[PDB]
Amino acid sequence: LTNLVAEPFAKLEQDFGGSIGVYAMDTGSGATVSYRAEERFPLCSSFKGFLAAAVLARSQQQAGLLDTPIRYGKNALVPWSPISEKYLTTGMTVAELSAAAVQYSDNAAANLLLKELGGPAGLTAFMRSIGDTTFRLDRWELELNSAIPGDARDTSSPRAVTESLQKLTLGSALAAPQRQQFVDWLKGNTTGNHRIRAAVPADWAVGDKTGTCGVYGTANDYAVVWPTGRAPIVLAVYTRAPNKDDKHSEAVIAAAARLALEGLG
Ligand SMILES: *[B]([O])([O])[C]([C]N1[C]=C(C([O])=O)N=N1)[N]C(=O)[C]C1=[C][C]=[C]S1
Repeated sequence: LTNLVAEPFAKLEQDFGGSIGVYAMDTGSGATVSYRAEERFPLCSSFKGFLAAAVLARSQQQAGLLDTPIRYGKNALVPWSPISEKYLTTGMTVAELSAAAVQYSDNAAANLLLKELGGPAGLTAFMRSIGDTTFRLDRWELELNSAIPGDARDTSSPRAVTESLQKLTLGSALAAPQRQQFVDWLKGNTTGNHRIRAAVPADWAVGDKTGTCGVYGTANDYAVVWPTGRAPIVLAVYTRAPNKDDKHSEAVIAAAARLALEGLG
C-alpha cells in the first residue's frame, strides 16, 4: 500500500503545475510513505519550528534563557511580523519570541532568535547535532524565501524534516520539560488550519509548523499527529513550482497529506 501513492501524487502535481514532496512515518510500524522525499525544497518559514527547538535545547544548559527580556526597537521589524509589531512598546521574552515565531510565523522574532543562536550556521549546527545531515539554513528572513529553482540554500528534504521533527517531539533530543514545550507550541499554531490539519480527522491532536515563501509556488507544512488511541504519525509536505509567479496552494498540501495518510493504511 505505501507504494501505490506515486500515481495519485503525480496527478496532484500535474493539477498543481509544480512539484510536491512528501514523507510520512507511522511511529507504530516504522512504515513510511515517500514521494520526492529525498529532493530539496525551500524551508521558507518552516525553519522557525526547528529554531524554537534549538532555543529550547540551549535552555537545558542555560537557566533563565526563556524568560530573558528582549527590548527590540522598531529597526528589528520587517514584514510579516504581526506579533513583534503588536508588542513593540513592551518587548518580548525569548519564550514569547519563540512562540510568535512558531505560532504566527513572526519574521522579526525569528531573526532576533537567530541572532542569539549564532545565526543560520548555528541553527544548522544544532540540526547536525541531532543527526540531520540534509538541513541547511544559509540566510535570514526575508531573503531565505527566494526559492530559486535548483538553489540548495535554505532547504531540506521532506524525509530529514520528518526525521528531525520525530527526534525533537517524540525522541530523546530534548529534555522532558523542553520536549513538552515544543509540542505545546506546535499544537497552538494558528497558521496551519488549511494544510495538514485539514487532512486529519477532527478528533486527532495535531501540532504543526507552516512555511510560505511567497514565490515559485513554494510552501509547506510539517506535523505531528496523534490518532485517538494509537502511535503518533509524523509527516512533512513541501511544494515548489517552476515560475516565480506560480501560486502556492494550501489545498494541494492538504490533499497531499490525505494521500500520505491513506498510504499508511
Ligand atoms: B516565511 O515563510 O519564511 C515568511 C513569513 N510567512 C508568510 C506566510 C504566509 O504568507 O502565509 N507564512 N509565513 N515568508 C515571507 O516573509 C515571504 C512572504 C510570503 C508571503 C508574502 S511575503
